[PDB]
Amino acid sequence: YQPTPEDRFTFGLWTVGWQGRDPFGDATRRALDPVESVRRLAELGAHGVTFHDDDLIPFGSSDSEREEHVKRFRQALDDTGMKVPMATTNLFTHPVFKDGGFTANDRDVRRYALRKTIRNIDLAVELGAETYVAWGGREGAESGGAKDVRDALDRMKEAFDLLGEYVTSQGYDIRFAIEPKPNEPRGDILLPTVGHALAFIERLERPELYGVNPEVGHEQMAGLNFPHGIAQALWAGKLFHIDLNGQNGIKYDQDLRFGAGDLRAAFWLVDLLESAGYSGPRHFDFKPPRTEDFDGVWASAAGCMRNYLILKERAAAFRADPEVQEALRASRLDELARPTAADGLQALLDDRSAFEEFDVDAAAARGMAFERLDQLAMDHLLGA
Amino acid sequence: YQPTPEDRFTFGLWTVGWQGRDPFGDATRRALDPVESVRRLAELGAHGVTFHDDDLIPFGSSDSEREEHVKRFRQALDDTGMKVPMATTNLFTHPVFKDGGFTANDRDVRRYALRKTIRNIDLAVELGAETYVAWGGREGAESGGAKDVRDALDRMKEAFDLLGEYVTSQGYDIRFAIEPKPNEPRGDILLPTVGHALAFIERLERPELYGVNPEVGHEQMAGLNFPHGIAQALWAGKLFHIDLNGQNGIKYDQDLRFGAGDLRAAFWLVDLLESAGYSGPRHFDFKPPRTEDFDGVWASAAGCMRNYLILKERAAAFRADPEVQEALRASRLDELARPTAADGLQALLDDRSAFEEFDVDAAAARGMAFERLDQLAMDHLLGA
Amino acid sequence: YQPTPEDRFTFGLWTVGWQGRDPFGDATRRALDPVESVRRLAELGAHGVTFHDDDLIPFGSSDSEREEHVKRFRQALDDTGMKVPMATTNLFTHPVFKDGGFTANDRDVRRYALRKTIRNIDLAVELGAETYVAWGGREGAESGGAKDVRDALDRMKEAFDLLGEYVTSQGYDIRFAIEPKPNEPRGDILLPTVGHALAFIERLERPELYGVNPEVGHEQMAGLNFPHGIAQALWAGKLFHIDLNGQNGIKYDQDLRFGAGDLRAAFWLVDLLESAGYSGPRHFDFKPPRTEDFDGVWASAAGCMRNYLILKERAAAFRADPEVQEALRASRLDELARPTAADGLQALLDDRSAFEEFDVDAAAARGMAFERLDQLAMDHLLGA
Amino acid sequence: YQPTPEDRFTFGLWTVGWQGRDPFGDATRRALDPVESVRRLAELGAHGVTFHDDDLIPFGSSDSEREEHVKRFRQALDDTGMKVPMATTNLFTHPVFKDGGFTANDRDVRRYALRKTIRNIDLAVELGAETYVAWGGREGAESGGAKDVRDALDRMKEAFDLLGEYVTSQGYDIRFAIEPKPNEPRGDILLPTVGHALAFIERLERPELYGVNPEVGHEQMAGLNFPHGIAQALWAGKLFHIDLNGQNGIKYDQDLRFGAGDLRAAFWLVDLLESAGYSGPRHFDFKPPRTEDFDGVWASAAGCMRNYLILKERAAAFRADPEVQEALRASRLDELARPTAADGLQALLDDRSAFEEFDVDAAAARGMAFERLDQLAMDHLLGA
Ligand SMILES: OC[C@H]1O[C@H](O)[C@H](O)[C@@H](O)[C@@H]1O
Ligand SMILES: OC[C@H]1O[C@H](O)[C@H](O)[C@@H](O)[C@@H]1O
Ligand SMILES: OC[C@H]1O[C@H](O)[C@H](O)[C@@H](O)[C@@H]1O
Ligand SMILES: OC[C@H]1O[C@H](O)[C@H](O)[C@@H](O)[C@@H]1O
Ligand SMILES: [Mn+2]
Ligand SMILES: [Mn+2]
Ligand SMILES: [Mn+2]
Ligand SMILES: [Mn+2]
Ligand SMILES: [Mn+2]
Ligand SMILES: [Mn+2]
Ligand SMILES: [Mn+2]
Ligand SMILES: [Mn+2]
Repeated sequence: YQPTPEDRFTFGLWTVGWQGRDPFGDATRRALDPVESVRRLAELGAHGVTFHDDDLIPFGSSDSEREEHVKRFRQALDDTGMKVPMATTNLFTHPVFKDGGFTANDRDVRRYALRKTIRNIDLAVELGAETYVAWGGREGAESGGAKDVRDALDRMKEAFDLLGEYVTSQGYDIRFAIEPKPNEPRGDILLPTVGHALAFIERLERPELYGVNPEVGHEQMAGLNFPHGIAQALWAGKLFHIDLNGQNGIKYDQDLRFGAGDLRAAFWLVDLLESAGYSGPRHFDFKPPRTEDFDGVWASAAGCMRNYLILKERAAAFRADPEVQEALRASRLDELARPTAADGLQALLDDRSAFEEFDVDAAAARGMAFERLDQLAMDHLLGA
Repeated sequence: YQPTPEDRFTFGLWTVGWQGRDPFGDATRRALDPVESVRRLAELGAHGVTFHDDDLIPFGSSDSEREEHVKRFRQALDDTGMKVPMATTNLFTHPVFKDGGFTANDRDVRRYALRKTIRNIDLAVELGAETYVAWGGREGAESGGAKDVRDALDRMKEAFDLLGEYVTSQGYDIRFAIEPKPNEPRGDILLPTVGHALAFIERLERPELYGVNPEVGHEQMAGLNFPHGIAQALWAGKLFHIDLNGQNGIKYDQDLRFGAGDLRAAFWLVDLLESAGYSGPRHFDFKPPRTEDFDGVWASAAGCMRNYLILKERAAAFRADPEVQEALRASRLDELARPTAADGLQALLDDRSAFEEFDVDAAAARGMAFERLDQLAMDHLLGA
Repeated sequence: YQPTPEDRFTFGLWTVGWQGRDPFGDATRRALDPVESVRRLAELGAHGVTFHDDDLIPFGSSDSEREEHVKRFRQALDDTGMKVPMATTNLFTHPVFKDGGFTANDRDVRRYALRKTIRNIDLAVELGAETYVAWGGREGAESGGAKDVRDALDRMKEAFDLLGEYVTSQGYDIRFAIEPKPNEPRGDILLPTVGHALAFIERLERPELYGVNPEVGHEQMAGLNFPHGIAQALWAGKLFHIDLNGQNGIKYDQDLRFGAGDLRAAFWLVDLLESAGYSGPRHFDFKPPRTEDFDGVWASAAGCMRNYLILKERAAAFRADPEVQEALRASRLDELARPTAADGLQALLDDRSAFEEFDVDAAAARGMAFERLDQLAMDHLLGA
Repeated sequence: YQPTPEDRFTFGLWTVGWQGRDPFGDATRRALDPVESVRRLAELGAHGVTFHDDDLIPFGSSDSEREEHVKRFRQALDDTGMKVPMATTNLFTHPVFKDGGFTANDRDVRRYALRKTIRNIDLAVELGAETYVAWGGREGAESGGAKDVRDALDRMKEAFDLLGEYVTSQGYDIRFAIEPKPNEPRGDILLPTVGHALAFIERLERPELYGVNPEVGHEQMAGLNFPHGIAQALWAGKLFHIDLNGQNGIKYDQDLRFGAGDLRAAFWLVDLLESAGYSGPRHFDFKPPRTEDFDGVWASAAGCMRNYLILKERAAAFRADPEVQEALRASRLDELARPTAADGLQALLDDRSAFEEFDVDAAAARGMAFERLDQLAMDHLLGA
């Protein structure tokens, strides 16, 4: 279960670089130089790294400092063969973003947010990024009067449409991925789930430029089934990026290493990514717990990739097992994939086997055999 | 706070008619004749009633029995002036639907589900219904192997497209509203939130024929903010129907009377419906608790309408209060409603006030004044 | 992973016998004769069965019918070697219990509840039961005025004290186990968690007669950590019975087979039961999903036991692995088990190494190595 | 609704003094001098203030700095008439506490935690505090192997027993209150609810010295009913302190002002505190949202007290309304308060009206009238 760069495992600089400050706690680790993170990740078998603007270039840097920070990072990438497939903007840390970036009630802050994003898009393209993530973690409210959501969505659409006009004006090939989260740090966040983000994208001027960046833990903070939401994103053709981690239920955003939290959900996720031929980076957005020293940071990062590769092996074994394939037929997964009425509406209306002569009791008596199928899945997951 | 039929309050026959059977309990009330429910609701000031097929006509009825049941119900409507603005199909009670209707793995069950729906659409139109709700409460899974979600969504789209071809072929004016719910009775339900249902509708062949029917409690079973989701539905032009009730958090579907559960959320909901000029029925999907006798059933139904009218008065008083209007300006709700960059992209890029000369510290220091605004809202809600 | 009766696996008659009625659904299976359930469970390797009064003897039975039902069940036990280690009273199904049994507002219902319990205690003792479970599923409220909780707890204490006086008066060896659940079917249930039940027991007249019967899914319906609560019960000496099943988070009570739901929590649970030498029955309180026919019922029951035995093997391998034992020392689990201040208070107060000369920075810099330990645990669970 | 110091409203220095740093955000406000907070709170009508050690004296202060900080705070108290009814130790911010204080796996950290607590107990007594709160926010785990919970509870008991021996040795009148929280910042926190803390206290060497300090939001982060838990604490005689705030469901700890979040729960809470004659401080543990400037901080604090006084008035009006008193009798709240069997066990066993001649159908048919009672409660809350 040794990763190599051809598994396309990627990590945010902010993941391994998290210093361990939490709502109730000071930092437990020193800050990492991005160069060290690139080196250590490469050595673990990662393929690439991702960044917010402010992770690579300290906020408020001079042009000379900006150039120096980028030069050093570029050297580390050259030294290791690491890629930068994705970048993003920090529109949440600085106090000016306390009511949002794109949907801030103050118009001047909205304009600033757009300008800060556009500056970093240019940098992302320079570094070879194919995807630009937007996480509107400050977009939302704690109270009902504070944010008229229809006006906020107008602002959000205006922002995304301006960024799509910008990338089109420059001829860039980069696409956007909107990352949903239901709450935290705002009491409620706008576009709180994969569904809401998909729906919003369809109202943009150039929808083809936008997809989603779903995170395991974020959909689980609403008690939703993450594999199901990923299936709907894939169905829509919108899975442009993914954040892999773990989460134990409905609580604060834990960002556990991938495989921790809901292990069975992790199994079904990998099964779906691999069966669907998802071709994007397997990106980890996780925090090594603050209990850990640096050795533990790298152990946690390595465990992300290990767990993905173990799950990949088990899921593949499940699907290739002739006994599973029989069980799938016994549970009529083959019939689920057939059209209901390829014969057309009038044929269905005239088909007496569909209503007047349908034996509902006989059809109701047929067991679905899902428990046997699921115990096969359990036995494969556990290697039993 | 006395309702009259011109408040457009409506109730499902299954609401007041719930006999009180729960996962762990037998019925505590006798079944109601739909005629009695129409009469009693009319007397309380309701405007109309809604029905599943199987609430009005017992499942398996002969054609003569069907005609008799409809004749009696039509007489009650004529006697009272009650309307039937919405109908729906029961695709969840009968054991044949144990794995779904439209997304059942068995193809024969999918076809049957469509035929049962189309029969009831014809009846709904006969009774004057403008909206047809679909609640896919059996569409989903308890286990990961049982349901390939992409194939299930293909089936779901096929079903909805066939029903849209049917209503178009008949020249009916009726529209569809998809009702999301995240879980219960299935471990996870497909299209689990307002967002997912909105996104799915955009992939239908005739999207204009479909909207959502969001329920207060259902979005709250995912810990989501119901007013926010209603705002996104209104933003999309998709709020075709609404189910009003109460819910205490993330748990089984309680279906409390409206106003119970999250009272502040109820306030913000009414504020939004009324400010947006929502013109559909104020439909209650609630269960009088099984502790209640029939007197308590009608008291609970009356309380639904009372609470809506009290909230309406308080919300209107909030928005009309000059002190609130001042507070709204102090919190920059007026600026949220202004375009970010009506000057256009190039003008924003060239505007040094948006970046190079933006005083981020000064903008960060400006308080949003949201707590004062929210205490005004509290004082108006409580009549303090 | 083949169970035998010496693993002490037990099942409620209501588990495998669940007909599949849910809030929104009719039965999908026929009722089982208890004799058939005893036979089929025995054949799967179960050790025993448990019952509510009303599962073994239909409610309202004559004395002759009662005797016949018990005679047939006794013959099945004799035929198979099955035991009956636990029984319980149904104080939730009948409409008379709509506001509770022991804490019903109506005094006559409280008295009836006690008399129905005492009748079944006598039967439980006749059948050899060592434990009598009380699940107060109707004790609680949907609304704040309906139940004065302090008066309800007085009533609950009075009930339990009367049942303890009864068993003492008869010389029975049976003990009570109170089963917590946080909600469902009541909006909130009294004694909603293991903690609340433990605390309540300490106020009973004969606390030694009462423990807890924690259920995996019930503590997970409050988002709590089930292994932690079981550890507190074991710490208190109060783990008199356990209900094993699965649950996917904060939602309605799913009662999945054991191993489903939170698999990692299941692993840590088995590790704790086995390490602590828990000697009670491994009782499953699960519902075979209503999608299943009878074949699937028995497959689901078999999977309960299989998953326990796989987890037992993996947990034992974890604890016996010298690499894990090293990792445990590296994370200072050995120091957690040492007394903080066996030297006593004055010695601690005078110990300058504990404060004045404690190097807090050096102690803060030491990583806990928990991620490496947890990846060892993951690798053992998965057999990697 | 103007508070005066005789309503006994108190605030933590850390509440109004919160600078607005969150998991994803820098501070939005400058630090407050405790003297300014005392002054501003006094002016709003507060009665007192509470503190962690490290809020009053910066961590690592010299003895001269410690004396100066305490002298200035004492002058502010003298200038205003403010009291200090409660104090607490910060055992969570400093990195040395990353795995806990009292239950840290490192024994040296446990000893340090005790010494830091005992130093502050002496200071609390000097300042007149009657209650000392312990919040074990770092006691717990993110992973199953990291913390053997039975050994951690042994350590926790040892710590609390040593602190009780200390206060007894000094002749202090101060008592302890343990504050539960279910998670955050640890993945799961030990003693996660009011129930678990009550149960644990009964195993201490001097239980009479310990009670609970329940927080509105903390029990709501487990989806529990806060009024119910407060009723159990009052029933046990253990409500030694309370933290008042708001929370919107199962999510991160919001610490909204009191009255925000679950408003109906706030109403039932005040009703219970006032009806039970709770005599402790009405302490607010809230965070003015980081959107706010200092003006908004004081507005938020004022709103805490206003909302309590509005709820107090409405609850009192409810209980004094003859129509409510009639409704309470109609719902048999008077019978709930009567003993079930003051006649004794043998009399109940011989009472044929309790079983053999009990008309269960007649008792089941009697409605509880809870909806009418609850609509009265709603109408009183809203002043309708
Ligand atoms: O910018 C996108 C990233 O930003 C932040 O670090 C969020 O916490 C993380 O979930 C997100 O993936
Ligand atoms: O058909 C739509 C209706 O069906 C059922 O009764 C559902 O429980 C309810 O939420 C839904 O509104
Ligand atoms: O009587 C105790 C048993 O009763 C019921 O069937 C409950 O649903 C179950 O959780 C409980 O274990
Ligand atoms: O010390 C007790 C106090 O400490 C912290 O500030 C906690 O966050 C708060 O809930 C608690 O009341
Ligand atoms: Mn996250
Ligand atoms: Mn992320
Ligand atoms: Mn509902
Ligand atoms: Mn509904
Ligand atoms: Mn259960
Ligand atoms: Mn159980
Ligand atoms: Mn809190
Ligand atoms: Mn607190």
